[PDB]
Amino acid sequence: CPLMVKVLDAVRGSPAINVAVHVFRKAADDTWEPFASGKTSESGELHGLTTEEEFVEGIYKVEIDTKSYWKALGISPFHEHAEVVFTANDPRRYTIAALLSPYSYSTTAVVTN
Amino acid sequence: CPLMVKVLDAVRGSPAINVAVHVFRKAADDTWEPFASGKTSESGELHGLTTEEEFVEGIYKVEIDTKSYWKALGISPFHEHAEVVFTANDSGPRRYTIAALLSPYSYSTTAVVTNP
Amino acid sequence: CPLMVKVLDAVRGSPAINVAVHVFRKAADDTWEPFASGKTSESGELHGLTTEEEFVEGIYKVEIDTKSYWKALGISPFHEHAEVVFTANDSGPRRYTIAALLSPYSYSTTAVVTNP
Amino acid sequence: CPLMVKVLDAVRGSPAINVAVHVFRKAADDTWEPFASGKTSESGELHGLTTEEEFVEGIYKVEIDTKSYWKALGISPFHEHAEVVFTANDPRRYTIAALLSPYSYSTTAVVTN
Ligand SMILES: O=c1cc(-c2ccc(O)c(O)c2)oc2cc(O)cc(O)c12
Ligand SMILES: O=c1cc(-c2ccc(O)c(O)c2)oc2cc(O)cc(O)c12
Repeated sequence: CPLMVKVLDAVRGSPAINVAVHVFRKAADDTWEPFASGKTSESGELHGLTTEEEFVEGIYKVEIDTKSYWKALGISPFHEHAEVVFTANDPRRYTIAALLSPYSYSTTAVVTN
Repeated sequence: CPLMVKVLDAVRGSPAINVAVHVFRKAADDTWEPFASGKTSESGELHGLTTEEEFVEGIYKVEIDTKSYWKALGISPFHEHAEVVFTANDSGPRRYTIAALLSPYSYSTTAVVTNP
Repeated sequence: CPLMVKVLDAVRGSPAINVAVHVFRKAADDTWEPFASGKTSESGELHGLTTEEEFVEGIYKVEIDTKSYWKALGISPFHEHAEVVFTANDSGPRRYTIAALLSPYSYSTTAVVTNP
Repeated sequence: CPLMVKVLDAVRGSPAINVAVHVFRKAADDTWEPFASGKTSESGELHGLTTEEEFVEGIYKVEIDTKSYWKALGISPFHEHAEVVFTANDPRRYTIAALLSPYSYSTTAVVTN
């Protein structure tokens, strides 16, 4: 699991469950092509998005559908989504973590091994 | 002004100065159009991006060039940029302050929305 | 003023108004002494806590009464308060802005330190 | 493991390793008595601080020695430490997470089950 996503809910102090996540890779023509996607689990994690062979150096975007999550809870949100854009470079494992509030979010990368 | 951007450096505990900011607005055909741009001042603030009549309802994107900032300081950061996407003025005009707090492998963004 | 406190509400995307703030200074005998206090204004800011001559070197604690704020809004928050502890003016006088960003089960605090 | 602590480093995008953590419980005389302590592991986690029998309702403080961590890395820090104070109330498990920068930190509680 070279790439993992973890989402937390700052309002309820819990994992953010069933949040849609989309991963894109930047293409030569500079547009974003879909690469992988999923929903966070009960623990607010999304595993299995990709593999070591597949996850080559490049620029990647992770898009988290924050707005649907807040809508689900009946709380007005500010952001359309939360977007994280990064260069992967060459034995690393990437965890993209996000902490969510209706009017704020924080994202962090934990890069290890 | 109805849109202001404020950037802070969590490493040095200072305003993040001379940070490029680009604003886009989603067009009818679903493309992003250039709306405004500028750089943060000595205070880490960017004022004067737009006006009340220009800043109509829509979906707006604020892209903060975090990578260039960190690189200029000798640091190779994780993120390409910090992007904030939002619907504006849906319920009538408001004043928006977009704040970003920057670290090399993390950032937080917050909106303060007030009623003119 | 050399010490200012700014509080924001991450839920409502607004300044956190009428938030009690208490400041203490570590005494010679290692006890915390009352230094100053106040409440955040409509802008979420608290000014006028102290003066340049009063605000000498030392270790300072700023306790923000987050619990009362959330409770007044109907929310039972995780934290009792948000506490910020820091050495001040160790290298000569500085201006300190202590910022807090509040959510019911989370908070962030940041210091902006500038040279008068 | 009713109580767990997780610390991350926002500068290096990594777990915050070997960070000292102290847990206190508020006593009737209103002072803090030491309850438990440890250092974060390689994964930036501290487990085994307490047990279900032991971890009764009360007000607890978790103190993270952020300043020593930054000193270890040669980076000037603002805070003396990061303090998290909370009421535990009654089948919960508590994870206290902290994200560290030299001039800023964020803490979040993930409370589950
Ligand atoms: O100093 C300011 C600091 C912040 C701020 C504080 C914490 C954050 O985690 C964040 O993402 C932004 O937000 C502000 C928002 C303001 O309207 C004015 C300010 O001076 C600040
Ligand atoms: O990677 C983790 C990252 C975070 C986290 C992420 C962002 C924050 O602003 C914060 O304050 C904590 O919280 C976690 C919380 C967990 O329970 C497990 C984890 O692995 C993480």
